Amino acid sequence: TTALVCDNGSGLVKAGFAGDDAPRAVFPSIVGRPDSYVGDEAQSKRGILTLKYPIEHGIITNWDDMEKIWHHTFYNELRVAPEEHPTLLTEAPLNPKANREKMTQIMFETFNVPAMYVAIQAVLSLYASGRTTGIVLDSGDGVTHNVPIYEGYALPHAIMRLDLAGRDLTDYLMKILTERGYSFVTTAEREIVRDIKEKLCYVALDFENEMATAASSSSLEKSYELPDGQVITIGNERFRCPETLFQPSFIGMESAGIHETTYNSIMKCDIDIRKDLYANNVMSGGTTMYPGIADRMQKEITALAPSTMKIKIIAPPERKYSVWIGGSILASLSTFQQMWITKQEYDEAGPSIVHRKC
Ligand SMILES: Nc1ncnc2c1ncn2[C@@H]1O[C@H](COP(=O)(O)OP(=O)(O)OP(=O)(O)O)[C@@H](O)[C@H]1O
Ligand SMILES: [Ca+2]
Repeated sequence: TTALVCDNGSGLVKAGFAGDDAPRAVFPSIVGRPDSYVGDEAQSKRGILTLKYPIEHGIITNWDDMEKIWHHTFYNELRVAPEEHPTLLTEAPLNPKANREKMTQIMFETFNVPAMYVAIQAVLSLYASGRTTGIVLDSGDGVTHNVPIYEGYALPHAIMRLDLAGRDLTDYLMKILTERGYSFVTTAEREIVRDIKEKLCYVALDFENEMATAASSSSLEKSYELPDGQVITIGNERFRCPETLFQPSFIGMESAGIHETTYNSIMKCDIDIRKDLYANNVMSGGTTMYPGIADRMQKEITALAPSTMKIKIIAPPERKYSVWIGGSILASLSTFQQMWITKQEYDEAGPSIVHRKC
C-alpha cells in the first residue's frame, strides 16, 4: 500500500518510499558489462567493465538499460514487488511525449505496477521548499533547467534549458588541473576529481576580485590527498570551475549563464507573477551545492531585476535530494490519490493516457 518514489537522474538514482524524509537508496545511474552490473557494484568494478549511462541530459536514451536500473531499484535496493506499490517516477522539464509514454508502458507492462505517475523534477523541488509558486533552478549531473511554476504547475513556455551541469564541471576541473599540471585520466581519477570538485570548489562573490586574491596570495589554496598518497594543491581552480555556470564561455559554450537563463525565464512569464518568481527563486540539485552560489545568484539577479524588486534565493541544505523529498510528500498526499494513473485506466486508454493525467 506504501507508494514508491523513484527519482532518476543522469548521474544518480534516488529511490524510496513516500512518507520518508529521505531516499533509502542513492546510487550511480550506470550499467556495466564486462552478466550485468548496476549502480554501486558496476562502479566498484569499473576497471573490468565498460559503463553506460541510460539517462543523458535528463532524458532516458537507453531503455533496455533503464529497465535494468528500475529492476535493480525495485528488487535489489528497495526490495519490493513493484506490482504491489503505486509508483511515482520523475522526469525532466520538456520531456518528449513519446518518452513519458514509453515510461508508462514499461511500468505497467514490464513491472506490472497497480498505478503510477510521472512528475516534473523541478516542480517536486518547489514543493519540498514549502511553496507552489516560484522559479526553480535545478542543476544536476547532466542538465540545468529554470522552471517557473505558478500555483502548483510548471509554465512550459517559460522553461529554459542549459546543457551544462556537474559532469561538465568535473571535466573542466580535470582540464584546468592538468594545465597546472597534474595528471588525471581514468574513471578512477574521474571520481577523484569529482570528489575534489565537491569538497574544495566554491563560487566567488566577485570573480575578478577572487582571481586577484589568488594571484597575490596563497590563502585560497587548499591541499587534497589522493588515494595513492600524493598531495595536490588547487588555488583559483576552486572557484574557476563553478564560475563556468555564470560564464559558459569557460568551456567554449555560447550560452547565457544561470543568472541570465533565470532572468530570461522570468521574462517569458506574465508580468503580474514576476514579483513572486523573484521572491521565490529555489535552488535544486547537486550542482547548486557550491558554497557562495546563493549569494552570487542574489547579486547577479539583483543586477538584472528592476531596481525595486525583492529578490530571494532559497537554497535548502537538503537540495541534493529536493526532487525526491517533493515526490515523497506529493505521493503521500490524500489530494493526490486520485491523480495516480491506475492499471485499469491504462488498460483502457494506452500509454497516451499519461498526457491526460500527468
Ligand atoms: N557538494 C557539491 N559541490 C558541487 N557539486 C556537487 C556536490 N554534491 C554533488 N554535486 C554534483 O551534483 C551532481 C549530482 O546531483 P543530482 O543528483 O542533482 O544530479 P542528477 O539528478 O543525477 O542529474 P540531472 O538532474 O542533471 O539529470 C554531480 O555532478 C555531483 O558531482
Ligand atoms: Ca535530477
